[PDB]
Amino acid sequence: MCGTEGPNFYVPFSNKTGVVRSPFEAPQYYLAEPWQFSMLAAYMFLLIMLGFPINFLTLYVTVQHKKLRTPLNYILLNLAVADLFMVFGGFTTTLYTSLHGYFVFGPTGCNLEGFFATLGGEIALWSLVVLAIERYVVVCKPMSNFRFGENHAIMGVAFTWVMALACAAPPLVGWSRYIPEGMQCSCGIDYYTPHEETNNESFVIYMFVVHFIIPLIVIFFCYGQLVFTVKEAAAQQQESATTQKAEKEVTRMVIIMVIAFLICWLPYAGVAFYIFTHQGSCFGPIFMTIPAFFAKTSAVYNPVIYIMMNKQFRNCMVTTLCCGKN
Ligand SMILES: *[C@@H]1O[C@H](CO)[C@@H](O[C@@H]2O[C@H](CO)[C@@H](O[C@@H]3O[C@H](CO[C@H]4O[C@H](CO)[C@@H](O)[C@H](O)[C@@H]4O)[C@@H](O)[C@H](O[C@H]4O[C@H](CO)[C@@H](O)[C@H](O)[C@@H]4O)[C@@H]3O)[C@H](O)[C@H]2NC(C)=O)[C@H](O)[C@H]1NC(C)=O
Ligand SMILES: CC(C)[C@H](C(=O)N1CCC2(CC1)Oc1ccccc1O2)c1ccccc1
Ligand SMILES: CCCCCCCCO[C@@H]1O[C@H](CO)[C@@H](O)[C@H](O)[C@H]1O
Ligand SMILES: CCCCCCCCO[C@@H]1O[C@H](CO)[C@@H](O)[C@H](O)[C@H]1O
Ligand SMILES: CCCCCCCCO[C@@H]1O[C@H](CO)[C@@H](O)[C@H](O)[C@H]1O
Ligand SMILES: CCCCCCCCO[C@@H]1O[C@H](CO)[C@@H](O)[C@H](O)[C@H]1O
Ligand SMILES: *C(=O)CCCCCCCCCCCCCCC
Repeated sequence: MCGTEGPNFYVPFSNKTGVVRSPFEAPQYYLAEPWQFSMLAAYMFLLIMLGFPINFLTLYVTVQHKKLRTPLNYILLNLAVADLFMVFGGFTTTLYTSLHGYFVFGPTGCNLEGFFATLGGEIALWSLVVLAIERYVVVCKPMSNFRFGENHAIMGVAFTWVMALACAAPPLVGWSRYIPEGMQCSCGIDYYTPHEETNNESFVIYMFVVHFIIPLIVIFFCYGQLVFTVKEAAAQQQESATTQKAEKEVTRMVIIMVIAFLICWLPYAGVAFYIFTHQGSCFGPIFMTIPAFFAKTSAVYNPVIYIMMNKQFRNCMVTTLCCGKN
């Protein structure tokens, strides 16, 4: 008997003591000490203080510099919006609920936070995928007579919205469900409960295949062929020191991006491999949600990697932060 079941929630704590309470009604201080909820609050505060400026500044600097408004950069703006969904839909709400020690907005707010937090994270996920596909098309030139235009970049953005809705919306209609997860202060997809009435098992498989395996294969294929194409072309121009420098930094950046993607991706795979095997034992509120606890940080380091390290964005932000000088 691992936890306590109830309508619209699963508390990862046995009720044999009788101390369990609804995560919508009363604080869950048997799951964790109050200071650990405070540390959860401090972590959300860290993510808000670092996440909102970086992502809002990305939207703001784009308004001040014409050179940034390239179609290849539209997907990076879509990434910055998605992170803001995570920052205001998820991190802000969770900071507030954390300090109460339970999800005070009830099951209705659970679907709101769940949707928008899941939507924001999903849009970011597919934006990284779409950027990889866009860069692969532009460099490797797989189509004979193709030019990447404004119309094409818009489809890529809309495509993320469709994919993110494909994951964040079914839990509201009847396929899986949103419940308080971990310490019960935030809400998300329910892969902790084999809820037959919403076919949780089929949604977890669909999530694992479409939104967890496909994004990885695409990112690895696109960036692989790109580094292959770039290293192939540079080999024909070894007389050019700059071409070799460009090839080196492109390879280094692709590695950083792919490593970063794996840092958010592998925890969910290690924890799941601890569900395919080692399935019997109960999982504390921390363990099932260790991957989530660190995947939230993507709202900070993804704009650092994909935007802050972009050569044009960087100088423009310095100019904007410095009131036009330097
Ligand atoms: C996890 O485990 C705990 C412990 O079992 C559960 O908490 C119990 O929840 C039940 C509700 O299902 C509570 O029972 C109800 O208590 C009400 C309040 O009683 C208090 O006040 C009276 C004086 O009025 C005291 O004598 C008593 O000791 C209590 O302190 C009662 O009003 C309810 O009675 C009504 O319903 C019953 C049917 O259950 C009828 O027979 C009555 O006539 C009346 O209509 C009822 O007795 C119980 O008090 C809770 N216990 C504790 C320790 O909190 C969790 O709900 C459980 N599940 C989770 C968390 O999901
Ligand atoms: C963006 C999130 C909404 C998105 C997610 O929250 N998840 C992935 C699928 C999910 C549930 C959680 O389903 C799985 C099945 C087996 C192993 C791991 C699994 O993760 C996600 C997080 C990190 C990386 C990619 C996507
Ligand atoms: C931006 C930060 C706002 C924090 C608002 C937190 C308000 C917490 O409010 C407290 O919640 C407790 C339950 O945990 C109650 O028992 C207390 O009576 C109540 O004061
Ligand atoms: C590199 C990938 C970028 C996207 C990472 C998004 C991480 C989102 O993390 C997810 O948040 C959801 C809502 O809080 C929860 O339901 C999930 O448990 C959690 O894994
Ligand atoms: C998902 C795709 C990631 C592509 C990462 C490719 C990393 C290649 O890395 C390169 O491999 C060469 C092999 O000859 C070495 O000689 C180079 O020193 C090294 O930079
Ligand atoms: C050392 C840090 C370990 C942290 C493991 C996860 C602890 C609890 O898990 C967290 O609970 C929160 C409250 O519901 C959720 O909002 C977070 O998504 C979840 O990661
Ligand atoms: C020019 O490029 C920049 C103009 C001068 C800015 C100097 C001030 C930067 C302060 C950033 C660090 C603030 C830390 C606050 C911590 C809460």
